[PDB]
This record gives sequence, structure tokens and C-alpha cells, in this order.
Amino acid sequence: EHVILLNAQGVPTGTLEKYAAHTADTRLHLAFSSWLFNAKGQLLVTRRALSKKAWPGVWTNSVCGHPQLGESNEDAVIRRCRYELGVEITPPESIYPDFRYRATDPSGIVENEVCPVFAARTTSALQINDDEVMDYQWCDLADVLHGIDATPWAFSPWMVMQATNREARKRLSAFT
Ligand SMILES: CN(C)CCOP(=O)(O)OP(=O)(O)O
Ligand SMILES: [Mg+2]
Ligand SMILES: [Mn+2]
Repeated sequence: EHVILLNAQGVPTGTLEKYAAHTADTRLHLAFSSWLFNAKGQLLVTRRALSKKAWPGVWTNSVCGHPQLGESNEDAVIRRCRYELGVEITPPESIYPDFRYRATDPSGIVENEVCPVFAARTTSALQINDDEVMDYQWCDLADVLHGIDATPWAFSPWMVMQATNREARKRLSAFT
């Protein structure tokens, strides 16, 4: 696996091996986030495994990852859902296409990402890959946005920043 590197204008400049790309000074690169919802409209919140290099053991939105050369964002969403969660989904929908953030984890690993955000509904049962996910919960969207506004440090920085965008929050609601 790799990440697709980008310049300040969002123009691909090459690739780097995924694990090696995330450091104390992570170069800007291509990622996605997806918010997964069940038939009942409940959001899937996941706790990343303790083995993840960046933000291990951290509560976060359903599935995030890094698109590869030649892959659309939406196919990246699909592949990681199957890979991390064992689960089929409806076509991912755009929720926040221009999200970009940079952040430092407790051990000082930076994420530096142009990170389009998607939403989808699950269409099969989860089958959890515990190399990726250590814990999950189905819940009410509004409950999660209240935890986020009250205790942001309890969640991943990209989750909080995503959910705190006025329009992104309004689209996630409408989605449910
Ligand atoms: C929002 N960022 C973190 C994009 C995806 O992050 P992960 O750390 O889940 O990446 P991957 O599943 O590719 O290891
Ligand atoms: Mg992931
Ligand atoms: Mn990254």
C-alpha cells in the first residue's frame, strides 16, 4: 500500500509507502472518511485497533483509509468496508468533498490529508477484522454529535472536525 502525495494546490506529486508516509512530519496526501449507517439509521462508531500506527485505541467514524493509484475515492470506501468490517454498502455519497486537515497524535504521528468524506448504508452483517477495529457501537447520530461537541478529545481529530463543519453536519443528518 501507498498514499498519493499532493501539493498545496491538491495536485498529485507522486506516492509513498503508506506506513512510512506517516511520521512526525507527514506530507500532504490523499485519504477518505466514510460514515456508515444501518437500516435503523444508526451510525457505526469504531475504535481503531491498538496496533494502528496513528491514533491507536481511538474512537472514530466508521471507516477511513487511503485511496491507491487508479482507484476512485468511492471504490476505496467499498474496499476498506470489506477489508475492515466485512461489510457490504450502498454507493458512497459525498458529504464533505473539500475536507483537509493536519493533526498530531499522542505519540506525535501526524496525519496531513486532503480527506473527502462519504456516507453509506450497510447492507450485510459486520464481520469485524480485529487488526483494524477493537470495538464498535451502533448509535444515534445526535448522541454522537453531542459527545463530539462536549468531549472532542474523546474522538479522532478528523471525526470532530468533520462533524463540526456546519454543512457536513447538516448532510449527515439528512442522510439518516
Ligand atoms: C482520516 N485518515 C486517518 C484516513 C484513513 O486513516 P487510517 O489510519 O484508517 O488508514 P488505513 O486504513 O489505510 O491504515
Ligand atoms: Mg482505516
Ligand atoms: Mn494518512
